[PDB]
Amino acid sequence: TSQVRQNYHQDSEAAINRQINLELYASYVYLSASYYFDRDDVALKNFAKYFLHQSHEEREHAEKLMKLQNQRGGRIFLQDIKKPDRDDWESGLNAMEAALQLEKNVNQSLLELHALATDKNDPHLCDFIETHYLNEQVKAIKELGDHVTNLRKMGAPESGLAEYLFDKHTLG
Amino acid sequence: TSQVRQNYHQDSEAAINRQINLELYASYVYLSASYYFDRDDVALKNFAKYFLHQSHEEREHAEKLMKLQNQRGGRIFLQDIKKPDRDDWESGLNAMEAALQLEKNVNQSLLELHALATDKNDPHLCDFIETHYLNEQVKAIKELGDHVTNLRKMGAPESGLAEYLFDKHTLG
Amino acid sequence: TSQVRQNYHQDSEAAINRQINLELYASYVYLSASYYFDRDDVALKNFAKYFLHQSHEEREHAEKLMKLQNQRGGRIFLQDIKKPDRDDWESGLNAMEAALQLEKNVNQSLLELHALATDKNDPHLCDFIETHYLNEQVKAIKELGDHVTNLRKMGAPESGLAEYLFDKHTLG
Amino acid sequence: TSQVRQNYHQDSEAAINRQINLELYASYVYLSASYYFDRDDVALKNFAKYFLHQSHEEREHAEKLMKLQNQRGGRIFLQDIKKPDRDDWESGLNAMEAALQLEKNVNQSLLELHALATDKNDPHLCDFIETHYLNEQVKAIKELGDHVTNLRKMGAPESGLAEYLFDKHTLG
Ligand SMILES: [Mg+2]
Ligand SMILES: [Mg+2]
Ligand SMILES: [Mg+2]
Ligand SMILES: [Mg+2]
Ligand SMILES: [Mg+2]
Ligand SMILES: [Mg+2]
Ligand SMILES: [Mg+2]
Ligand SMILES: [Mg+2]
Ligand SMILES: [Mg+2]
Ligand SMILES: [Mg+2]
Ligand SMILES: [Mg+2]
Ligand SMILES: [Mg+2]
Ligand SMILES: [Mg+2]
Ligand code: NA
Ligand code: NA
Ligand code: NA
Ligand code: NA
Ligand code: NA
Ligand code: NA
Ligand code: NA
Ligand code: NA
Ligand code: NA
Ligand code: NA
Ligand code: NA
Ligand code: NA
Ligand code: NA
Ligand code: NA
Ligand code: NA
Ligand code: NA
Ligand SMILES: [Pd+2]
Ligand SMILES: [Pd+2]
Ligand SMILES: [Pd+2]
Ligand SMILES: [Pd+2]
Ligand SMILES: [Pd+2]
Repeated sequence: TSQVRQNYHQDSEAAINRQINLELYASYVYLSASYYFDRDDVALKNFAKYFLHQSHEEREHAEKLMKLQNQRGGRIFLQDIKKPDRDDWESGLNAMEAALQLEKNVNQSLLELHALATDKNDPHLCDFIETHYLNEQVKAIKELGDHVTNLRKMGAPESGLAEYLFDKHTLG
Repeated sequence: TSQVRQNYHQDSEAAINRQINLELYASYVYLSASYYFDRDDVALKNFAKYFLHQSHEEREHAEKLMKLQNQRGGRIFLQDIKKPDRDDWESGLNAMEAALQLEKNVNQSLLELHALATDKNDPHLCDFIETHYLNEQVKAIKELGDHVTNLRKMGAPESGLAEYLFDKHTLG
Repeated sequence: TSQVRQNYHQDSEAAINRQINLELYASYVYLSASYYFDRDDVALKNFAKYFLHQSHEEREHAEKLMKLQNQRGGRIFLQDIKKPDRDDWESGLNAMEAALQLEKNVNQSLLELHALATDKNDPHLCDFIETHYLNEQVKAIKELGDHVTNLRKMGAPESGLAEYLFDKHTLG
Repeated sequence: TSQVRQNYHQDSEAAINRQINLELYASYVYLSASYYFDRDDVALKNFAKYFLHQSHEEREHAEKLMKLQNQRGGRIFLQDIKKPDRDDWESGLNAMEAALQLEKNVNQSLLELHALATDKNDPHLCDFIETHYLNEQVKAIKELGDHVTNLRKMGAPESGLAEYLFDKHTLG
């Protein structure tokens, strides 16, 4: 047993390793989406910048969970980072819709993690999830919902003018 | 009844007074350890500085609980601050190991306090403990574990050179 | 065919996608090594910082290859990022030796990539590899060789004092 | 024989004179396109500014090749600069498509020049072409491809609103 370990359930330790993988997976999805918009036949540079920034944020999310695992005396076990579900993201609207679904899936995993921490009476882990993850997810989901709404109302994806102007005025 | 008191159980009030005493006791333990390293036959000035800083932090922890007691309309009842369990702390490694055990004991008391606040449906007290105490304890326990590990790997306590160099490079 | 594509062989396009995966894999290896040294029973913070910096550099290497793929009109195809070969990296010396082998493996892949670009008469791709990758690898391999040599001469891994002092004086 | 000449084939000397003419021709094409957009019945000032900047860059490309010819001991022989193939460039999209084709034609000439320098074992000339010309062409072709894509997706050339807004938001 680690000399620092206290009130840290083996199920919580395992769930944190699963969350680390999911954050790394989300980083990879956003990296894929970013360079789709860097293609010469897509060419929306602020969509590319937006998703690249999101990718780097997810890597930070993963590193903070790795730090937490060691802080509590658990042991990090890494797994393969699966490739994203699409190679071609179709349009600015479709990528925003995919990102919305991704962030809701990550949120559901964090809510299940919080339920486990609550069931195992781990208030430090509960506070960690609430402080660093839950409102971040609520803000991300709201922002992506806003983006999807605007793109739809502007006429995307059929209007290439809509995605061009959204790229300039909202993401620029 | 205090005019400010609301949703503050008498058991919580009593548990806060017990925690105040424990924080003051921890301040006293660290004060004792600090001046052990100021002895002419020990003479590790950065161990002394490190433990003195920890002593002053524990006094701040106690004062914040005294403030909380009054904020919620409870009444502070102080008890004797017991002297530390050792007069002679033996070595830098032994003192670090004692500090690790002390911080884990304080953490266990805070976890029992949080369980009580949860059982009495006191979300303000739960948040107070989480925000100001629980991660502070996790960070302190991790730091002390790190220190113990390094001292052991360097050859302490048998190597006086190890404790000298740790004093200079980690605590300096 | 992409409207920008010129003198860019399909074999080169495929080899660039394989190199993207290898750079991402190297980023993951270094991330794993970094947080091993953040464990409370290892506790070498400058080893952790050094490998984390290397991890972020490899992600930059991968992103630059993704940019190149799009610049030349190829299409990015991502694959799973395999988990590193170790969960436990044993010691500072063993991790440095693993990093040395990793960087030599990445270098060999880049040399095979340059041979392909030479065979397909792609001077832009040759120059890209030479300018941004080949000397970076030579410098990384030399630095890691230097680190391995010093750790061995100091008495690592058996001397925990050696790894402690190397952490402070070379990586700090 | 020039006192500075060393490892500089007469075929390379001739090919450099041909490249000088092609760079000057490209400068002239871009100058023509620039002032088309300055016409009162076209009136897209940022298209005009963009192509004028490209024109001045091509003149710099030509001057650097003239410097190289003298550095290596070859002798500059100038030829007529042919007028561009169009007087009327039709639209912003059509001019961008013409510029894309021009830059790909210049790139093909540079690749043939590099093949000659490789065949004559002239590594200084190879490095000169790679360092100062080949990535410049790849970046120019990618940028023009991006511009063509955006104009097409926005509805150009039939939408005068598309070219107006592209002039303001991408070229402004
Ligand atoms: Mg995340
Ligand atoms: Mg698969
Ligand atoms: Mg918050
Ligand atoms: Mg305290
Ligand atoms: Mg007594
Ligand atoms: Mg907090
Ligand atoms: Mg690399
Ligand atoms: Mg496997
Ligand atoms: Mg070469
Ligand atoms: Mg170089
Ligand atoms: Mg040119
Ligand atoms: Mg004529
Ligand atoms: Mg260059
Ligand atoms: Na435990
Ligand atoms: Na357990
Ligand atoms: Na937040
Ligand atoms: Na908020
Ligand atoms: Na009450
Ligand atoms: Na009560
Ligand atoms: Na804290
Ligand atoms: Na923390
Ligand atoms: Na090609
Ligand atoms: Na091909
Ligand atoms: Na370099
Ligand atoms: Na060098
Ligand atoms: Na010669
Ligand atoms: Na000759
Ligand atoms: Na360049
Ligand atoms: Na570039
Ligand atoms: Pd359980
Ligand atoms: Pd009660
Ligand atoms: Pd030293
Ligand atoms: Pd071939
Ligand atoms: Pd010849």
